[PDB]
Amino acid sequence: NQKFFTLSNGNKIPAVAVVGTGTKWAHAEETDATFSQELTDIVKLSLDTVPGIVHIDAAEMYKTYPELGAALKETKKPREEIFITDKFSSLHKISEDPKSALETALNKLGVDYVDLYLIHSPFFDKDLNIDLETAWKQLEELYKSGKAKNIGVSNFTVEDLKKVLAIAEIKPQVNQIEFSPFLQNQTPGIVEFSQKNDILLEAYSPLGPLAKKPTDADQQPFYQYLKELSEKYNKTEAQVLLLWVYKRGILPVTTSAKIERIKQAQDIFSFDLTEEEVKKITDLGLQHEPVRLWHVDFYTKYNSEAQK
Repeated sequence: NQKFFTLSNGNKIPAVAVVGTGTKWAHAEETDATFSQELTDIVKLSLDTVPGIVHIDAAEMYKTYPELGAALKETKKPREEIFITDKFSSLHKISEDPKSALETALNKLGVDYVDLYLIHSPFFDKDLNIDLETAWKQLEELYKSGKAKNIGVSNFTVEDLKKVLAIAEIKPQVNQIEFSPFLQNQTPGIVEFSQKNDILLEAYSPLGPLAKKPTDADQQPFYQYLKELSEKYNKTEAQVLLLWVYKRGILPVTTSAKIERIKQAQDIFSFDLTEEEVKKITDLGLQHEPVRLWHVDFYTKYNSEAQK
């Protein structure tokens, strides 16, 4: 049975996002230009077949609205069984401001609102004629007008959150960060700070440790224990890790090309980790050095604090 997080505003969000539109298969030189049928297909198949409320992770920056649009139009999934996260591209300017970006997203997506709208990065493009304060106020209006049912940020440091909390009429509900066993603090003290201020974390690329397991794999305690738990529960290693993210009070955001893994992702609440299994994953993960796949140029300097 599906599990949800309760945001600070009372709204429910599916506790795993199993469908992402960040990753494309397009057979061309300029992949930025080419529609990916194989992406609309995997998304539409997800929507059609994945049980319960299906949480999609989109962003302006992915430039895959048409693909997601095509699948949304063609799906027999009704709109209220889809949870659509979308992200204003603040790092690489595509639209002037959040309101223009969301307007353009709704047009292309064929929907009237998104269920969550995030400011994608605190490092505002120098070409944007808006700063974070103004950016947030726009999201506050989109929220009020119901075009964004929930609002938050992504890749924000404690500092970035304070700037926003300092001017916030509507408290940001979500901070989407890179989080996994091998990067347990994207930026110094973010997890503890976010959870103490009732800001829900999502974890992007939580499956990093399983991206390409090391050569000396089942010598490494992290990988031995993870394997151990996969057999105990008769689940995939991925499912264990996704569930661990959840058990940490964080909403894991994952994607696959393979409908099996997506369905497995949705089905992580077919099982449960004990307190000590979670602590041990946490612990054995923390012995690993930081593995950061995202906002690398900005946050590499924070690596010394990521695996505390």
